[PDB]
Amino acid sequence: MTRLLVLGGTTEASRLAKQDADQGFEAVFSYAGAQPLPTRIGGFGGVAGLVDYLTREGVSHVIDATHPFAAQMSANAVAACAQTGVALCAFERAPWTAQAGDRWTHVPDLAAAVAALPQAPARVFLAIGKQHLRDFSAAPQHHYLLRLVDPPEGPLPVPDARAVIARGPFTVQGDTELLRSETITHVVAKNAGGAGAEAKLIAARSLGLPVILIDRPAVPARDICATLEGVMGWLADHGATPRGV
Repeated sequence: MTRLLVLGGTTEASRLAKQDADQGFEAVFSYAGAQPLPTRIGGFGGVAGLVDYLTREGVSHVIDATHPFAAQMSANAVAACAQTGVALCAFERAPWTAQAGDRWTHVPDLAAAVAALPQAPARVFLAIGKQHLRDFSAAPQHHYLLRLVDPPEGPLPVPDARAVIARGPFTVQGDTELLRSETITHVVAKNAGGAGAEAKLIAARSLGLPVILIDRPAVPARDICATLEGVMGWLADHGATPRGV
């Protein structure tokens, strides 16, 4: 009978994990690099790799609730599950939709984001965390602003840079103050994030400022579950059951 693997790295996953435990499913949870489920922390050694693991563990269903800018995992699951005949929903929160007063532009990747900043010097919230910040040195004439969950640990990759320290979950109040005091002119964001990720967008709207929005990476087709309720429905439809059935 049933045995689920949940690929995590998101709060949607964390929330899915509490359900599965609570309802008494047999499920393992998978970080790369606590949860209320047994937890596996490595990677799998590419595709198959995963196939080997899906086989030896006797996994019936996989839920890819990984981050949405973490595509190589998500696609590896697709292959491994396709080649293995193991079911697979993907629990992704639906990407953000613009609305009156937003002033958004869209770009494929980080590279395109850097290319879309203006010539004239600007003051630019890089709400990317995190990594590949290095890439914006390509436009050095801007005053950038960063939010890192850590201390810098070494200097700042970009010339005119001010960091700050990101506790979370962020809040419209906070993010608006932050942007206003820092006289931010543009925001750069990925189209992803749980928690109070959307606060910065709202604050940008409050102050009438543009966002450059990095669209999610391309990933092969797979059943998509946009909520928890759906995921659990999907699980029922595909014959999954808690302990005891």
